[PDB]
Parts: sequence; structure tokens; C-alpha cells
Amino acid sequence: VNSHLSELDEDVFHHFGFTTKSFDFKEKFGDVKFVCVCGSSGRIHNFAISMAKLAGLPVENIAGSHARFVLYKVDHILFADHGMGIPSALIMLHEVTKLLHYAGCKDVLFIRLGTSGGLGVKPGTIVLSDRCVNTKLEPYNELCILGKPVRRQTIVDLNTVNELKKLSENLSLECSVVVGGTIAANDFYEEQGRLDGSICTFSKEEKLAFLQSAYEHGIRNMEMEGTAITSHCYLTGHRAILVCVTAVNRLEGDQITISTDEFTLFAQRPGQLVGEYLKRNNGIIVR
Amino acid sequence: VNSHLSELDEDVFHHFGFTTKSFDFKEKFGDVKFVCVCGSSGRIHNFAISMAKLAGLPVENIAGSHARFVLYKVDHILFADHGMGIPSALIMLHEVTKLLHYAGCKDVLFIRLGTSGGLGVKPGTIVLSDRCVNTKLEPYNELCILGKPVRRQTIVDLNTVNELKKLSENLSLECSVVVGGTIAANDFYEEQGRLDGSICTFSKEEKLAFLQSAYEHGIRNMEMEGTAITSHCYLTGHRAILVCVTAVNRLEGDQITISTDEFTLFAQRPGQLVGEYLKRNNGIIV
Ligand SMILES: O=c1[nH]cc(F)c(=O)[nH]1
Ligand SMILES: O=c1[nH]cc(F)c(=O)[nH]1
Repeated sequence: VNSHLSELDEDVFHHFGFTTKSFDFKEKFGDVKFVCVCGSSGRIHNFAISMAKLAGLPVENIAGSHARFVLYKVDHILFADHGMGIPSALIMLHEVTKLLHYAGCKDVLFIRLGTSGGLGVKPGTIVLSDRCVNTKLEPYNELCILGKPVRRQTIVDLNTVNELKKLSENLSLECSVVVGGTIAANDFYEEQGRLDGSICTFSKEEKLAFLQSAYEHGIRNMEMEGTAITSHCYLTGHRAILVCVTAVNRLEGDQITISTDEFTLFAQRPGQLVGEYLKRNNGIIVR
Repeated sequence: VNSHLSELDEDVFHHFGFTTKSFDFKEKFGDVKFVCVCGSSGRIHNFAISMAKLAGLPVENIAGSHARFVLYKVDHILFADHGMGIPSALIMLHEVTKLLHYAGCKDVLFIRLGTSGGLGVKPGTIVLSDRCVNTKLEPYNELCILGKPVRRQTIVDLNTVNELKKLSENLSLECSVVVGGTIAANDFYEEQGRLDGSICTFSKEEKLAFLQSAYEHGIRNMEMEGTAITSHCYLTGHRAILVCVTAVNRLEGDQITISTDEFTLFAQRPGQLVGEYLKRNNGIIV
């Protein structure tokens, strides 16, 4: 545990815009067993609204006025956004895991409901990550702490992934549910092998050798935070999974050509699976 | 210029929610000579609104409604947010610099208006970066492209920095303006030497040895995107500066203990200086 936290009279959650004196954390958050996250404040809000409807229950922002992130709560589930990229995700992760610790919450499941680029699967596919790796296909998150290199192993809650897959096989979703590996990259364009950024120093041949090699190593999609979420939660005593929809088949192209409406439809598909899971696993109270 | 863009009949700006077919880019953006950016959509909008008032001109969002980023324009200035951290900033950088390319804009100045942790300066101090380095004080942005390590030199437009410093002396700011080095970190907590994250593997003494050393190497503040902005712009034919206020003295602590109201006042100080600069040098029409 971080003993330095005891030195504080009050802990200011800078990016959520509240402090430990804002509410009673044990009373307020003590019953939380799940945290659902994604890059979009609007989308995670909508998801929380859907969970409230399922709970038979407005879903009001718990975060303060000038916060970078939103925070909602529906029964035993916390909802937060985390922007895009490992650094932004680590800001959310630090402050939410502190919150959870202060509330007395242990062994919480974090669920990332994101969007991603697919490898060898159709757009709209749900990929359940069975491992999260960097762009060198290594299951580690890399950090530089006090100027020194550190690596933290990525651990996916595989027992839960398998339960979700089994669940999906018994459901009627309008998409395939693929279990496979997930590359987290530190950019949307060049690090993801895109030819269509403002800069590109490689050929299509080199792009496809990179992506096809990843495919052969079991990778089925690519996003920007996976290695942060699945390394940090384990180290703070929690569990984590990634449930991402694909928005493009990167073996065919780079551009996101589907409509805004179609993208929104696709992005809601992880929530449709996960929502029923949460319902069956005491995420909400069925009223 | 990326030759592969000519392989697109249409170029979708995914995170801005429009396309090359959405506008006549030459007609709409051709006059842009400045891009002001920061992590907050609300704060960059308020700054654009302030520049609009200066120009004597509602500032409407140009980006799509379901977009990750906002985009505004006041005369020759473009405004956008970029979230927090290098990956997010790179997303804005690629799409905005493509936009400028399509619009025929050349030698544009990117201005990041951020907040930061200070080293040995008082909270509310404006730091003008005269270099942007990683946590090892190296003037490079690091990338892993097709799984291979790539480094890109950071280049701050120093001529503009010097002009800003000189300008600030002639203004009446309630703060000091310091030219100094800026560290970009891939985290707010552990990578910035904070003792107050959910994980900490070091002591107060190890924190202070690390930051005091950086101070001695001329670092005066610390944020999360400097190396991306100052390496990317140069390589795409543009210029870039960082103008960041400090919200805490990291040699004294980690927590941001100033009120939300004071933080907001502080966060507006970069725009106050930069706006005077843009007003003098053809950012707007008065
Ligand atoms: O990080 C990503 N998010 C969403 C995508 F569609 C993609 O290709 N990459
Ligand atoms: O990246 C940062 N932004 C703002 C701060 F106050 C800080 O310490 N670090």
C-alpha cells in the first residue's frame, strides 16, 4: 500500500474535481464491485443510463464542475471515462483505485468498453481480450519512474472473459464475439501502422507484414489503453477485462468509413453484452 | 508530405467528426496562421471567445457533435483541445496538421496553453518552455512504429519564445513569466515523481533528488505532451511553443491544493499573454 497517503489530511482528486472531504467514501462507494470505463464521457453516461433502466431506477455526475473526467454510480457499478491513451488512462486509474481503496472496496472488476481496429474480423465485431500486449507483442506496460525504466505485467481476468463468451453464445447479438489478443498503441496513426496520418515512414508492404504477423500471434484488435488497465488493476488488487468493438478491418484499410450512426450502434454493442453479465452477477439490484 | 494521402478519395478526420468533403478546406481554413491548443475543451472555447471579443467579432464548434475534440476559428487562429498525454495529443496533431495541409497553410505556429507542475517557482507562474524533454531530460519524443523504436527531436520556436518573454515585461500580469525547460511525462503521478498516487515505489528523498536535479538542469515545469507537440510540428513544416501556468510547486508538494476558482484563474494566464501576442501579430483582425 502507498503509506504516503496517510500523510495527507485530505486527498484532492484533481481530475475528478472532488476530495475525501466531499463525501463519506465508505458510505458512498463501499458497495462498488464493478467499474465500467471507456474513452467517451457521453457513451459511458449513456451506458450508465441503460444500466439504471435495467436496475428499474437521472444518472447524475458525481465529479465536480471543472473535472476532466465524469463519474456515475448505478447500484454496485461505478462508471468513468478515461480519454484516449495510456497516460490519460493512468490518471483515471490512479484516482479511481485510490477512491476504491478509501471506500474499502477490494477485488473490483474493471471493464473497459472501448472501440478498436480489427485484425481479420468484420467491423462491428466484439473482441474479448485474452491478453493485452504492446506494439512489440509483449504483455507489459512500460513506465519511466524517476528516470528509470519499469515494466508491469498485464493480467486479464480470463475466468470472466470465458464467462462472457459463454454468455454471448447463449444470447442473440447481431455480431460475432471473438476471443483474442489486443495491441495497445501510443498513437492512433503511425504506431497502429496507419498509412493515412500526417506522417508515414513506411510502406504498405511493411504495414501489412506488421499486422499479419500480429494476427498470426493471435491479435484480433488494436486500441490505446489495454496494457495500462490490465497492469495497474492487478497491482492494486483488482481484476480487469477489455470488451471492445471493432470499427474497421485494418487488414483491409485504415480509414474509419462507417457512418457516425453506424459507429454509435457498434460502440454500444459491448455494453449490450456486459450489461446482461452485470445483471446476472449482482452488478445491479433487480427491482 | 505523406504520399499516401493521395491514395484517398476522401479523408475522414475521425476524432474531429468531419471529412475533406465536409468543407472547402482552402476557402475555410486557408488563412490560418496559428493553432492554439490545450487539454480542456471548455478552456480553449473560452479563450477563442476572448479572442473573438478582442477582434470585435458566438464562437461555434466546427467539429462534429459526436467528435472527441472541439474545433473553433477566430480570423487567422484555429482552436482545438487534445486531452491529456502524448498519445491523445498525437491524435490531434495528425488530424489538425492534415487539415492544414489540405487547406494549403504553411509554417503555422502551434501554441499549447497548458497547466503544469512547477519546479522552484510559485504557483500561478507562466513558464515559456525553451526546451521540451522526456523524464530522462532527453530532447526527443519516443515512438514505437511497426514495433521498431523511433526518436524525433523536439524543437521549440525560440524566436517566438523570446518575443513572448519581452512582451510580458511590457504587460501587467499578476504573475512572473519564466523561460525554462519543460519535462513531458507519460503519467500525472508516478512518472512525475508524485508521492500521492495509488502506487508509489520511492521515498520523499528520492522524489526530491530527482526533481532538484532536473531543476539544476534548468527544468522549471512539468506536464504531459510537450515532446509530442514540439517534435511533430517541426517534422510537418510548422513551429511550436509551450505556454504553461504552474498549479503547484512540486519541490514543496504534490497535491493541487489551490481552489477550483484559483486554478481556473491561473489556467487563464497563458491565454492572457498569448492573446496580446496574437493581437499584435496578425492573429486577429481588430
Ligand atoms: O485505437 C483505436 N481505436 C479505434 C479504432 F478504430 C482504431 O483503429 N484504433
Ligand atoms: O501534467 C501536470 N499538469 C498539471 C500539474 F499541476 C502537474 O503537476 N502536472
